[PDB]
Amino acid sequence: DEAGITGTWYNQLGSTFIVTAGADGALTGTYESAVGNAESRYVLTGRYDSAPATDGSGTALGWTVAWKNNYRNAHSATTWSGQYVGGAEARINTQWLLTHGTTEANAWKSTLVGHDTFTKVK
Amino acid sequence: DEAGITGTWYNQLGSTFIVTAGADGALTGTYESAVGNAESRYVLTGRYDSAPATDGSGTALGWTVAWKNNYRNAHSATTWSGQYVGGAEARINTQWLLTHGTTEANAWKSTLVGHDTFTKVK
Amino acid sequence: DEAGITGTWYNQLGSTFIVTAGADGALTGTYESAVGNAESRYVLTGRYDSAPATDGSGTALGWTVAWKNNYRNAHSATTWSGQYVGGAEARINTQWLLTHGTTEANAWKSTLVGHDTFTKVK
Amino acid sequence: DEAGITGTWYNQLGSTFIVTAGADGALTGTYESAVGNAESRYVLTGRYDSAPATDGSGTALGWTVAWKNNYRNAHSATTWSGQYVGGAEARINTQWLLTHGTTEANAWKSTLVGHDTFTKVK
Ligand SMILES: [Cl-]
Ligand SMILES: [Cl-]
Ligand SMILES: [Cl-]
Ligand SMILES: [Cl-]
Ligand SMILES: [Cl-]
Ligand SMILES: [Cl-]
Ligand SMILES: [Cl-]
Ligand SMILES: [Cl-]
Ligand SMILES: [Cl-]
Ligand SMILES: [Cl-]
Ligand SMILES: [Cl-]
Ligand SMILES: [Cl-]
Ligand SMILES: [Cl-]
Ligand SMILES: [Cl-]
Ligand SMILES: [Cl-]
Ligand SMILES: [Cl-]
Ligand SMILES: [Rh+]
Ligand SMILES: [Rh+]
Ligand SMILES: [Rh+]
Ligand SMILES: [Rh+]
Repeated sequence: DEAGITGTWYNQLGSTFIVTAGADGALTGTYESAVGNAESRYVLTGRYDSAPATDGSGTALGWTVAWKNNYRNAHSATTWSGQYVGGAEARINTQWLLTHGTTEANAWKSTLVGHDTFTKVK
Repeated sequence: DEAGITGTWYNQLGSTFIVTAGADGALTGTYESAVGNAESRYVLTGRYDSAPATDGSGTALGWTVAWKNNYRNAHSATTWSGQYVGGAEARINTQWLLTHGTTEANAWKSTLVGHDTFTKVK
Repeated sequence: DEAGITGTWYNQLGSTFIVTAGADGALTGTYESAVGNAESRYVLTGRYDSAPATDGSGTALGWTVAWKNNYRNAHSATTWSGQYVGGAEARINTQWLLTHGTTEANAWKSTLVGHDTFTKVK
Repeated sequence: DEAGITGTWYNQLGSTFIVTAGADGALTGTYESAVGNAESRYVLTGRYDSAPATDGSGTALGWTVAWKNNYRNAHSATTWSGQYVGGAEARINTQWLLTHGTTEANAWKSTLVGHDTFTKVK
């Protein structure tokens, strides 16, 4: 799945996800969000199962983006957890956690949860 | 917070989290889970806000572990999203998503959610 | 939105969600899951904002199902949290938490997280 | 566990959770949050497994609060999903989803995720 994961992905929000999969299980690339306190590209890093089950199952993976680059700092970090599914319509189905740096008093409202679906098209 | 994040962390389950923070916002190290289908150390990678807010707020961060090493493969990947809080009792408060590689029929039950608290002690 | 919420809903899994909305904000009805350790109808209860914002926003709501009826007991309970969106294609977009009764040793893996979208059609 | 669940609970934020458990699996009561856009008591409803496993496991449960009462309307709703654990130090361990009514453009940032622990004391 190293070949299938590597490339440019887009989600339902119009965000752009460019990633290279290493043979070891490494994930490296850049993320560009279409929404939120974000501008241009952001460094991402993550991991994936380099030897997934051969019974029609998807490939587990995850990656992190800290929302600080040369243009902005949203003092937050998102992690995507999900699986890559190959085939004619390859997808990456994820759920995500967005944690914002806060004081201890505001910790209870520091984390957003959501889900993205990434496709190779559009 | 580069100095404060770098080092060995332990959670409420007795898991061991060893990480090096780069000046750029990079996170690299190894994870050892005390529970689940896991044995010995696993490669982790992640990101953190290298220039957090200076108003008593915590530092946002996240990291990924794919549960495959030389000993086992749980065909799953966990991402931790949360914040680092410094001070006399430094903590890393996280919430996590554990996605298991599954078929499309079993996708609905592929992801576990939970929370860990990491301390420098014990 | 009392009229719009009341009725039969279906999700992406083919589950059936029948609910009555009270003028007070009450939600009552039955749930039938197409997947998992579940059979026939299950009692649901929940709440919704009976006076939502009039600026094109959705109506916040939530409901609980304990997976015990006269046929089975999965020793688990799901809560859906999300919003109702009206219009020609009325939807209920949710995220859910499925907690399974476990021992303290297995608490870390007791909770599933996911998302459902409910429509009036199909 | 009907007797054990029924009563007044408090969480780590100092919120107050008063609930009556029905023999059928029903949960009814009021919630008072110590934080957020909330004031005084709010109606809650939920479900619990009335016949849990007798192997030292906890009792699965869930409840919903829509944050509208006679004093305020935060146009949001929280659902708690978790388990009740009996014994000398009875607890209710939960994870929660807080959905805010939003426009379709802001849907991605509509839901907060967190966790509360409820005890009978303090
Ligand atoms: Cl925006
Ligand atoms: Cl802008
Ligand atoms: Cl295998
Ligand atoms: Cl940087
Ligand atoms: Cl185990
Ligand atoms: Cl073992
Ligand atoms: Cl700042
Ligand atoms: Cl490897
Ligand atoms: Cl099934
Ligand atoms: Cl069956
Ligand atoms: Cl309003
Ligand atoms: Cl019953
Ligand atoms: Cl507040
Ligand atoms: Cl106030
Ligand atoms: Cl049983
Ligand atoms: Cl009301
Ligand atoms: Rh969706
Ligand atoms: Rh906890
Ligand atoms: Rh989806
Ligand atoms: Rh906690």
